[PDB]
Amino acid sequence: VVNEEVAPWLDLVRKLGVLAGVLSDELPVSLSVQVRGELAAEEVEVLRLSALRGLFSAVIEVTFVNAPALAAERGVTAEICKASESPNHRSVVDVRAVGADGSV
Amino acid sequence: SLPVVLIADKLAPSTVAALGDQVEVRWVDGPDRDKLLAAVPEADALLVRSATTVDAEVLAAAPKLKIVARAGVGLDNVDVDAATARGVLVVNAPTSNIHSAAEHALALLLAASRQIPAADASLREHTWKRSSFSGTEIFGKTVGVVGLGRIGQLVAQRIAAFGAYVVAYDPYVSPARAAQLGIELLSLDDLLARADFISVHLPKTPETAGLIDKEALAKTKPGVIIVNAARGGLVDEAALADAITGGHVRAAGLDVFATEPCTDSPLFELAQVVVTPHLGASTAEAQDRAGTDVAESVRLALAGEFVPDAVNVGGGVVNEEVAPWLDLVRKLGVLAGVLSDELPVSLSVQVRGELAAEEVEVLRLSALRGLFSAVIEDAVTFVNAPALAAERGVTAEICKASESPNHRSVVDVRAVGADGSVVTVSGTLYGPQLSQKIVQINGRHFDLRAQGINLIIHYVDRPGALGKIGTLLGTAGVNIQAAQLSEDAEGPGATILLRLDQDVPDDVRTAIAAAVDAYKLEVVDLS
Amino acid sequence: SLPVVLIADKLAPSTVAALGDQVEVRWVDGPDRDKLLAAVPEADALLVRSATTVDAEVLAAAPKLKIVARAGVGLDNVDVDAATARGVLVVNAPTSNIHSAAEHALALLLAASRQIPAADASLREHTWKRSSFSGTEIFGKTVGVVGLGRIGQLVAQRIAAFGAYVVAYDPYVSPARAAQLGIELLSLDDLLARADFISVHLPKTPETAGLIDKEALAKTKPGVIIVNAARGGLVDEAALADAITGGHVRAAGLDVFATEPCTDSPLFELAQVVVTPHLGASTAEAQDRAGTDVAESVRLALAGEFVPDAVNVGGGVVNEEVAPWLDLVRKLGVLAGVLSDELPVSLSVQVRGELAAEEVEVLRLSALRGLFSAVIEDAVTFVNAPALAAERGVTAEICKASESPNHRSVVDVRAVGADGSVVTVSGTLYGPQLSQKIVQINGRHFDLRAQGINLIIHYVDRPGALGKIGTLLGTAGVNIQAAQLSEDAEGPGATILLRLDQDVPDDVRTAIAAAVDAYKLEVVDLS
Repeated sequence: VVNEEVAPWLDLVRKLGVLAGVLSDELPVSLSVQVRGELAAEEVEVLRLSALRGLFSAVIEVTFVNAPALAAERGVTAEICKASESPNHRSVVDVRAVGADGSV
Repeated sequence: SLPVVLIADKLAPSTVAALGDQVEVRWVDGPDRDKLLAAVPEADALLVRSATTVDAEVLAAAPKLKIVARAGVGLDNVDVDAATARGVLVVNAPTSNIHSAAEHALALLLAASRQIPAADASLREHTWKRSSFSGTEIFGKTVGVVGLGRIGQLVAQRIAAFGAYVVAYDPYVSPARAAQLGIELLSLDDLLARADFISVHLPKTPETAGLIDKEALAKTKPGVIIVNAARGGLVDEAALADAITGGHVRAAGLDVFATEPCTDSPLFELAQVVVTPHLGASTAEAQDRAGTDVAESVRLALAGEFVPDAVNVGGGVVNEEVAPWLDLVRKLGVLAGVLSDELPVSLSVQVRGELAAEEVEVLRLSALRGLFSAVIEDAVTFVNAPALAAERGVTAEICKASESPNHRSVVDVRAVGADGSVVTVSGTLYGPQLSQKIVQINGRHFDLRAQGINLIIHYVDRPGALGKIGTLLGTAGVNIQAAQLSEDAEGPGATILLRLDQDVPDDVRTAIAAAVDAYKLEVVDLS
Repeated sequence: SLPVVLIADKLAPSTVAALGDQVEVRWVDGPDRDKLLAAVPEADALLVRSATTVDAEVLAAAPKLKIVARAGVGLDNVDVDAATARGVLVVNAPTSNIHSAAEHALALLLAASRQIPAADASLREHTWKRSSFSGTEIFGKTVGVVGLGRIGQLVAQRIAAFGAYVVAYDPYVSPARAAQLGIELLSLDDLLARADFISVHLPKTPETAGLIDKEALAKTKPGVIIVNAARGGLVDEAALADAITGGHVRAAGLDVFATEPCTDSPLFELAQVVVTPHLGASTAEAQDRAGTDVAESVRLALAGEFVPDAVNVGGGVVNEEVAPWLDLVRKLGVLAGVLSDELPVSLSVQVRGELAAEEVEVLRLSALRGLFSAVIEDAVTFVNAPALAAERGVTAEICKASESPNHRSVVDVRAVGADGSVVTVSGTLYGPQLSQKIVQINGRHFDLRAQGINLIIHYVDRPGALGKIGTLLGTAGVNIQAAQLSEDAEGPGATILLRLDQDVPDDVRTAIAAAVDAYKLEVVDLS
């Protein structure tokens, strides 16, 4: 069960992955999803899947158990972090894409 | 161990008797630097007039100083920033000169209408030139009061008993307050057109400086008598001389000069202009009151009580959590006032989220300080809310809510109009540096630095408007640092706010207004 | 010799501990007449709840009585006229039930939306009829508050946290006050059209009685739930039943009845109508507060201090010179309110001539009492000005002047609008009988009894207007006792005021308005 607090973020975090991908010059070698604030008390694994899926749609002609194997075979490692501490927003999700050349 | 109150200028023990028997009062020759610096280390309070300068050197040398009290209205001789910087409460006596100044304005108006000095001079030269003089009668005439603060109000009251009709210009008094005074509020242009006498009662702010220039003088009624016992320069000195010489304004009275000491004004060569060396408060009664006022402020302050006449913030007065919010909230007040069509009758300050757990009454005062900046002089930070409410007709309240919708803390300033309309502006602070951010205006959200010159436009012609505006601005050489724009949720309108690196010349503002068919165009400096 | 405080109803010593140790507190069985009458001769103060009747007999029997205090809101059991007649201060606890009443309105709204009683009954009959019920959700809905006094304000605050949008109807709250509350002020018609829920919070005055009749019920939204925990009859009981039965209003909640005790209402035969036997204040907390409130009022009163919660005037409270002016000035407030386009933001009371030498602050309260009569219940004479200002947004001031232009004394009431417009009405007293006279309205002078039914018309079509009006009135059978009329000094308008022997039917008012092309037509009873 995706928690009621988490469900509404799925689509947002997908769009963040879309954005991070299109805004990346090269295909990223890594994707990092950082959950901060109140949301960080929830189960948010599924937000990593959403990001990745946003990342890859913005690049490839993509489902939820599809994307981790697609990511692997495109050499994109993912990562998810959770921290209660958010400096401004009550809850915020950051999607970070790093390219082969070290660009962010 | 009795607290030490050091008096560094000429204030009599009797003048300062409001201090209890619970203090040790000492005197020093303040103007003598060596004496002062030797006496101040032991001082818990320092009272001063105008002759002693309370700079950083003095403050650094006074390790237990809790209050600097200036027995007067001006704060030129006190570095209020340094005092705040070291947690020292600064106080003045803000209403101590009001009757003496009002009376002096009237003195100058009568002295000019009836040529008292010249006449006195003729008799002083042992001749009788009665046939030469011709005065002007006040009864039945219209008197324009430019600025309706406390003093302008007293002048209107006194002049009204002469049978004069009183009109006033002051965008910073509510219409209901003016109506309670029985005074008709007018545009400046209309006051100029109507007034047989003009008395100026503005503070000096760049909003105010040289307000009555040649353009203005030319709109007045032929035969006007004009008095300025307010601030040097409110009436352009050279333009006055021109208008006096040309005959259009019959007479004037001045107590204050663009720069003083003033000994070389051309106005001094004109008989029809009565002049006095800044005497408006030169009265035993006003100097005594300045002292007894400030003696009471110092008592309250030493009694850990609340100090209405405070000018700044110093001491426990404010938490570390709250302190950084003061300046942001001041800027929200400025903004809510600029975005308003007319003076709101009140400000509602809503404090939401984490900040709501704090003691935040001072934030209500910040908002008001911001709203009224155009009639407040820079040094002052705090203003007396009850006095503001009674004098100008505007109030403020604070409301707290546990929840802030988005940011962990937000402050919303609601400026409410007499007709029940509302203008809302919000800010937060966040980050290691606690940068001040404007985050909402009237239901539109964004994130813009609360700083610099900001241009705000409400307008109706939408397509290509961004291009038109940015192109006009950039042709004028104006850099656009940041921007926020959105089409109204309901209606034909749209709005945009831009941070610029400089002000916008009037012609270009006119061009922009024309280009996008603006109904509101404002430029506000949030620094 | 310690002052005697007699408690004649069930108030605990602890409830009344706010009385000092400087009084002797005794108890009596108030409802027992013999006991009461035997105990009261020694009483300096008398506290009572609802069970003891404080009539003239009681008062005549209590020669040193200074205060009658009612621990509650109603004054039905006290003859306030007789008490005033004998110089006895009467006090109540005017805000003691506000939270319990607000909570009960909410209780009734929820109980009706979710059919709590019926549902509880089904389970009480040992059956499970879950499928039968269908409730109504408050979130996102519009809630109409009819009357925005203190309690209506609390209800709006509580209901707003349910995510409901709040609108209100109250001609007696300023637009700026409503905007500070974040509430949209509406015409009654517009509230009716928009509201999914209606909560009534009016006082009972003939301005108010049966406000929501069949005509009104028919304007509401299909599916409305309507609550009245205010006053019996505000919503027409039979019209409600009709609308409930017909289905148009889904549910209702009532705590009060056109007449109570009520045991036979048809509404009691309707499941979709939740009913409670006037329980709004039936709370230990509200009864305790009523007591501690009134215990403090009695302390202040015995301390020769000022009694905010006073309901009338008694004792030194007012000079013999001033006393007769109270009722005149109340009538000036009524008049200034009627002649105003909307609620003034303030009243300026000017006292001029001989009366100016008197202590006349109470006159400021009279004016306000008059202005607000439509939302004040008859027994009350004094109202709490600070509370009125905070609750409804209207203030009053007094100004004195030595000179009255014509009469030896005159009082002018200036009603000032938020836009700075002003309505002025003046009266005097003179003569062996001190007859009350209205002597000015808006710069027009005359001499008319301040009494009876007065019709006031501002109108634009002038020639033969006197004939048209007097002919319509006299065809309706209406006698015209006195009259004052004049053509405006500037403009096409004219005005007339007439004292009539009866009210004017609506159709004839419509006819008169039509006949002279009126822009304002009002009928006010000044008795």
